[PDB]
Amino acid sequence: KKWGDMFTWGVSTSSYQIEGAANQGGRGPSIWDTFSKIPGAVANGDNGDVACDHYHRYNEDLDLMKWLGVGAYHFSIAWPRVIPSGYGALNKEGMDFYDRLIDGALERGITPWPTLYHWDLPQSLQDKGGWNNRDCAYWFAEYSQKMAEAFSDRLKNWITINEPFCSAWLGHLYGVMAPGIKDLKTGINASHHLLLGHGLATKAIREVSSELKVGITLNFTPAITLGESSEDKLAVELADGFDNRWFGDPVFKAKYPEDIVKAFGKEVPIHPGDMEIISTPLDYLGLNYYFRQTVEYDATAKPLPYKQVTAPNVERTGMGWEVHAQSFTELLERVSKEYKPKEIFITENGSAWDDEVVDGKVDDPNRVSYLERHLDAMFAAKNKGVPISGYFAWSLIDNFEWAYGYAKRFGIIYVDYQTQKRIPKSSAYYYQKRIKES
Amino acid sequence: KKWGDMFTWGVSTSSYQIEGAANQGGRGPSIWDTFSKIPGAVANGDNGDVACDHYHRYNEDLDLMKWLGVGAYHFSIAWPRVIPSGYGALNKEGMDFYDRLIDGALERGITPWPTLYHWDLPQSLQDKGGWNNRDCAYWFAEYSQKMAEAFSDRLKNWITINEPFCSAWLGHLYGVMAPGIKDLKTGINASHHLLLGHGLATKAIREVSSELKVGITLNFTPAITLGESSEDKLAVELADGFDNRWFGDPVFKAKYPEDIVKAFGKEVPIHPGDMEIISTPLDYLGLNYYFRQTVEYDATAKPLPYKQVTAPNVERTGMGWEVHAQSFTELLERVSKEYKPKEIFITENGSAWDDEVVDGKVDDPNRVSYLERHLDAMFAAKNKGVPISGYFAWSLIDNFEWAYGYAKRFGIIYVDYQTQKRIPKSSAYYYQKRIKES
Amino acid sequence: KKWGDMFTWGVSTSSYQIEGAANQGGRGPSIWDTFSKIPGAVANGDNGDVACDHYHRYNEDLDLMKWLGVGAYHFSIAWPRVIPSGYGALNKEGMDFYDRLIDGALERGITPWPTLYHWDLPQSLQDKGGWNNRDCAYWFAEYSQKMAEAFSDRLKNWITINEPFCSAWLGHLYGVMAPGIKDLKTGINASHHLLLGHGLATKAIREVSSELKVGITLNFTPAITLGESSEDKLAVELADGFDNRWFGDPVFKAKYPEDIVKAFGKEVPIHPGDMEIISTPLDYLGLNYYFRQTVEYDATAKPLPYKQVTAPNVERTGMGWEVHAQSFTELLERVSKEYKPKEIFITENGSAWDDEVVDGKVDDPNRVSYLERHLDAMFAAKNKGVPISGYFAWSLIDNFEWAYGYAKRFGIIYVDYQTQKRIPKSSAYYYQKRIKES
Repeated sequence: KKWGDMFTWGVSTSSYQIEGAANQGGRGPSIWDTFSKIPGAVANGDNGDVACDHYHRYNEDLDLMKWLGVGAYHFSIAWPRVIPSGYGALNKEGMDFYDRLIDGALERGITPWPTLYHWDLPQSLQDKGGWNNRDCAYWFAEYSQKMAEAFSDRLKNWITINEPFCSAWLGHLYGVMAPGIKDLKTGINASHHLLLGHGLATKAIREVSSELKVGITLNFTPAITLGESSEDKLAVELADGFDNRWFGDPVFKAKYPEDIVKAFGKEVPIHPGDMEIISTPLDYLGLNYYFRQTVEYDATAKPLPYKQVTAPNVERTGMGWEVHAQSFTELLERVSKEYKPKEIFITENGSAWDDEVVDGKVDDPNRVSYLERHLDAMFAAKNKGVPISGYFAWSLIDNFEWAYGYAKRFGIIYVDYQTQKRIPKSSAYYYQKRIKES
Repeated sequence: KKWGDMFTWGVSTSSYQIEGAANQGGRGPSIWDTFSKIPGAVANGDNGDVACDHYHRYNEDLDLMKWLGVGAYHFSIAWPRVIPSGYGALNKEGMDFYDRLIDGALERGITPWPTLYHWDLPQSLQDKGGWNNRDCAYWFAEYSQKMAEAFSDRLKNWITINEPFCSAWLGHLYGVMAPGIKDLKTGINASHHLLLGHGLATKAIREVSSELKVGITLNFTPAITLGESSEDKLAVELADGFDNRWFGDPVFKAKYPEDIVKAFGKEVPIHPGDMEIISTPLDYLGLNYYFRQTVEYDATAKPLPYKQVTAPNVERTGMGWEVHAQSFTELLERVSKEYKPKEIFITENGSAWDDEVVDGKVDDPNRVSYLERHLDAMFAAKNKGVPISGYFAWSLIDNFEWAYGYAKRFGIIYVDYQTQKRIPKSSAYYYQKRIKES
Repeated sequence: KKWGDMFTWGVSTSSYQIEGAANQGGRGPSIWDTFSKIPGAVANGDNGDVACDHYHRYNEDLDLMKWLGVGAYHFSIAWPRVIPSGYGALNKEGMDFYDRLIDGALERGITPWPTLYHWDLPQSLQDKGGWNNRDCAYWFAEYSQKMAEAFSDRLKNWITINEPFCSAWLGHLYGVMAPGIKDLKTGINASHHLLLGHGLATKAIREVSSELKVGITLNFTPAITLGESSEDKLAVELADGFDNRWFGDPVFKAKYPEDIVKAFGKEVPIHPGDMEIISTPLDYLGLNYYFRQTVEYDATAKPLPYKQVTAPNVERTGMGWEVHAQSFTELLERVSKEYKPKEIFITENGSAWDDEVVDGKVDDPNRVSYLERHLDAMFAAKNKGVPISGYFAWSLIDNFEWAYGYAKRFGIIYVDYQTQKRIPKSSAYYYQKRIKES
C-alpha cells in the first residue's frame, strides 16, 4: 500500500432484476419475460413485470447510493428496452431513461459502470435462435457500439457480458434459466457465441474511443472433493473445467480446455479469427464469487461424470450455499497467477438470508458476517499482491433472484414489495462504515 | 498500514454533562442532581439542570457531527432517564429519546457508541447504598440487558462503565465527586462492585446476541517522579497501582494488585466466582488519557504514602494539567504489552482552555496544538504496532465539567449558555480536516 | 505511507483571473486593468472587467468545490480591491467580500489558502515605480500585515507572492505581462523587491501570531538540451539559472546565482539586512510546475546567450507546452535535495486544451490524461520520500489566462462566458474520483 493507490467501492444490480416497467416506455420483451410465464419455471410464479419499480424510483435508489458513500454503481442496460427488435431502431424513450440514470449518478458523484448483457436477450432475437445463432454475436456487437456511441462521453469503464456460465449452461443445457433449453450442443454453441460477442463488442467499443476501458465478468465456482480416490480428484478437475476454465481459457489463453472438449465429444463452432477476437486484451476482469462446490465422481452423470455433494456440518446461507471466505482469497490468488488479468474488480459478492422487518427495521447479522469475512478475505489477497482495484456488493436492493423469484433477498437495503419502501438493513450501515473508514 | 485496515474518528459526550431536561420527560434524579445541590460541591454552584439542553437540541448537535465528518458518536445513556427507580419500570419517554437520537445518528451515517454508566447513578439506588451495595452490580447488569434488548438491533459496540477510578476513589474516598463519600473501605467496596457490574453486564449483553461487542473504559494517569531516591521510585509504583493497576489488573489479569492490597490493609469483598466475571474477555479497551502525574514519597499521606507534586516549568492547560504528548505514546505501548487488549479505542482525549468569543467566532490555538500533538503521539504508537482502532475527541461541545462546572470548556464547539448557541472553534475546523485528510 | 500521514487536495484560482467586478465595490485599478487596455497586449483584446464574475458567483464556485470534495481552496486577495491606493485606508466593502468568501468556504469544510500577491499590483503604486521602487516591498508588507490582522483568526496557512519569475522578467524585461516594461536593470530591481517583499511580509505575518504558517510560490521550468556540445550544456545552466535559481537561491541560500549575476553584468540593489530577510525560514514551498523547456546556445541572444527550442515529436497541450510527467517527479526530487523545504505543496499544475460543448457537456480526455499522469508522477516522488503534502489543481474554472485571454481554458469546470454557466468537464469527475478513492 503506497501513496497514490486507489480502491473503488460499489454496489451492483441488473436491469431485469430491478427495473420493472416491463411493458412500458417502448420496451420489448426479453427471454426472461417469456421464461417467467412458464408454469414451474420460477418460484411462486414471480416475474419481472414490476420488480423494484426502479424504472420509476431510480432517483430514490441513487440517493441511497450517495448516502452509502459508494463511488461506483454497476448496473446493466436492458437490450430489449433500448432496441426492442434486437437489431434495428433505437427506442428513444429507453435511451432517455439511461441518460437520466447516468446523469443523476454523475450529479451525485457516482461513476456508473455499465454491463451490456446481463441475460435479458430480446425475445425478437431468441425467435431467430438466440445465442445458438452465430449472428447473435454480431447483433450484440452492433448494440454495444450504439451504446458506447451514446454514453461513452460520460461512461469510460465498460463490461460486455456477465456470467456466460449461466447464460450458456444454465440457459441451454440444464434449462433452469431462460431460454430454458436442454441440449449440450446448443450450450456449446451458445458459450462460443457469447464469448465471440464479448470479443466483437470489445473491439467495437474501442473503435468509438481509445480512452475507453473494457472487461468481461466471469463467475468462478472453486471445486473441492471430500474423497481421496483418483476419480474424485478427476471430478474436481472436470467441475473446474466446466464451470471456470471453459470460459476463462478462451478469454485469457485463446483456447477451450482440451480435457473438457474431449469429454464432451462435440465440436465448438470456431471460425477463422474467432479465438483472436475472444482473447482480445482486456483492461480488467470482473470477478463474481459466492461459494465453492463440493463434488464426487459419478460414472452415470451427464454431460460429465461428476455430481454435487451436500457436505455435512458446514455453514450455509439461505440459498443453501456454503460460506467459506478462505476460498475467495485462494481463488483470487489462483486467477491472478493462472490468467494474469491487468486488474480485477469484484463485480459481485454477497449473500441471501431470511430477513424479517421488526419495528420498521431489518437487522441481518448473518449478512453482515458474510460481508465482513469476504471483504477481509479479498484484502488478504490484495496484501499478497493481487491487483484487486474495487469491490461491488451484490446487491444494493433486494430484487428478482431469477428462478428463485423475490423470496431470496440479496440486498443490503430491504424492499417491501407491497409498498416499494426501501429499508436499509444492518449490512447497509456496516458497508457505509467500511467505505468511509478503510 | 495495509489494505483493509480501518480507523474510526469520533466525538464523545456524556448524558449528565450535556442533556439537561433533568426534571423533564419522566427522568428521575441522579446522585449528581443531589450532589450539585450542596453548596461547595461544584464551582459557582453550577448544576446539570439545563447544561447544553441537548435533550431538546439533539438534532442540531447531530447535524454538527455530520458537518465535522465523524464516523462515530460516543455518548452515554442516563440510567435515571430510562429507569428512574434504578430497577423496575422503563420510562417510555426516556427510551423514546434515545431511539430518536440513535435513529438520527444512523440517518446521518454516524455509528452511535453507547456507554451504559457515566457516573449518573439513580438516586433511588444510592438511597439503598449505591456502589457500596453488592446488589448494585446486579441492578446495573439488569439495566444493561434491558438497554441491549431495546437498542442492540442497531447498536453493535457497547461500553459498560466509564472511569471507575473516578466513581470509586473520587466519589467514595476523596468525596470530590458524587456521592461525596470519604471512606477507604467504601471506596474499595465501590471499586469491586463497579468492576463486578462491568463483568455481569458484559455477560448479559452477550446473552442478548452473539454479534455484540463489549468493552470497558479506563482512564490511565502515568506516574513519574523528579526525585532519585528509592522512596520516590516507590511513590511512582504506588501511584501507578492506585490510579491504573487497581482497575486494569482485575479486568485483564483477574486479580487486584498485591502491593496495593497490602498497603491498604483491607479486605476486598470478593465472593467466589467474582474475579472470573470481572475478567471476562473483552472486544476492546476504551482508553482515556489527558495527563501524567508527578509524585514524591510522603510518609504522612493517606491512604498511601505519596503526594502529588506540581512540577516546575512545564506547559499546562487551563485545568493546570501538564501537557506531555510523549507520555501518551508510551502509555499506549505499555498497555498493549502489559494487558494485551484485542484493540484499543481512545474514548477520551482533549483539553480545556479559557476561550473568548470575538466577532462571533472562537479561535483556540492552544486546544488545536494539544490536539495535533496528541494525535501525532497516538499514531506514533499505532506505527509501532499498537492496535489503536479509533479516536474520540472529548468533547463535541463545551459542557458541565463535574465539580468544575461550566467554567472549564473542553468542546471543539463552543456553547454560549445564555442562548444555547453552538459556535465551532478553530479546533473543530482542524479536527474536520484531520478526519478527511488522514 | 504510515498511519497519521495526511494529504490535502485543492483547487487554485487568482483574483484578477476570476473575480470580475473590476470597477465595482470600491476596487481601484490594477496594473492588469491598465495593461489589458493596450492594443496588442492581450489576445482578442480581452480583459478582466467581468472574467468569471466570481465576485458575485462565489457561492456557486464554493459549492462546486464541495461537490468535488476538495479540502482546500487556494485563492488570491486583490490588493487593489482591499487597499485601492496601495498604501492607506482599507476598503471595507472589499474586505467584506473576502470575509464572505472565507466564511463560506469554512461553512463547507474547505480550508482557504490565501496568496497575497498574484500579479494585480495597484496602479496607484505602479505610478510611483511599482516593483522597481524599493518602497514597494514595504508597501506590500504593510498590506500583508493588515490582511493577517483581519483574517488570520481563520486562515492559518499563507502564501506571500506567486511566481516572481513572471512579475519580474515577463513584466519588466520582456514586457509581455503587466506592467509591460522592457529593461534588464528594471527586471533585476523588480525581482529583488518582490523577494524582499516576500521576506518582509513573512516576518510581519509571523508577528501577528506565532501559529501562522507562511510560504512562497515559485514556478520551476526544468531545462534540457537536445545537443551534446559543451555550449549547449552551458545553455541549460543559463536557462536554469534565469528561470529557477534566480528566485530559489535567494529564498533558500541567501544569495543570487553568481553565474547569472556575472552574465548580466549588473548589480542587484542589495541593502544591509535584505538577504537575511529574503531567506527567512518558511513552513513550506508552494511549487508550480507545467512543463520543461528545451534550449540551445545562441551567442546573439540577450540578456543571456541561449534560445528556446521547440523539440520535435513530443506531446503538447493547447498552449504548445510539452507534456512530460517524468520531469515532474525528477523536479520534485531535485528541489527536495537542492533547497530542502520543510514540506512542498503543489500550488499549481494543470493543462489547457480546446474544449467543445456537446449536448451541454464537456468531454476533455487530454486534460484527464495529463492530470492522471502528473498525479502519478507526484506520488512517485512522495513514495521516494519527498514531503509533498498536497496538490492544488490549476484551475477550478476556466478563467482569464493573462496575455492569452479567455481562449486558453485550464478549468476542470468549463465556463460559458456568454451566460456564466459552469459545466463540469470529464476532468472534474476524474479529480472527484481521485480525491475520494486515494
